[PDB]
Parts: sequence; structure tokens; C-alpha cells
Amino acid sequence: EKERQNRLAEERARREEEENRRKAEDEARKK
Repeated sequence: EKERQNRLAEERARREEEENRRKAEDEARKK
């Protein structure tokens, strides 16, 4: 269970950092 939950949690965090760098490069284009 913990293996599964941690895997899903890192998948979530990776998607989150994807969106963060994405908004970052968007703002960069606005610059």
C-alpha cells in the first residue's frame, strides 16, 4: 500500500513540477 501511495504521490509531484516549469516558461514568453 505504501509503495503504491508513494508512487502515486511522486507522480503527482512530478506533474505538479511540470505545471510549475510550464507556467514559468509561459511567464518567460510574456517577458
